[PDB]
Amino acid sequence: VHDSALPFDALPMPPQGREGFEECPYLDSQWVADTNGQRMTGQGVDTRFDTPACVFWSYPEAPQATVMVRHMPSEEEAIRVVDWAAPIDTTEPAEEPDGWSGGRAGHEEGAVYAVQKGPVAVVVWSNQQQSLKAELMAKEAIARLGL
Repeated sequence: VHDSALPFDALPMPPQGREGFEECPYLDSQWVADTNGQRMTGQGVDTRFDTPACVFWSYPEAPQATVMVRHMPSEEEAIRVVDWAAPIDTTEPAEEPDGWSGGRAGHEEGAVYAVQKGPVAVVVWSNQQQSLKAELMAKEAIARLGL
């Protein structure tokens, strides 16, 4: 079983939240602050997922960025994750890095970038309006994890 058999719509929940210290194994904290654009208050990891989910906080209650890696039982289920995070009628295609597919959107409420490749899904949410920020983070996580 992968990712503790969590359902398609599971969200990261690092157990100590914003007062956590534990760094993301695949994204440098400084790089994320510079890319996303807000100073870091704290960060945590959610090891329910085979690849831990990483959450990054600045001063707001809601995180500045959330990065989630999903290993689903099938490609169908990885697509369900991607379509949930980035709905077909509200987002534009995301096709990077090569071999990945899904959607992306940047609005006043934040941004998302969600792609799958086979049964693996990678979703990044940002509190920023620029979907490019979420895209850079997704690409970087994918590169660092060798996915």
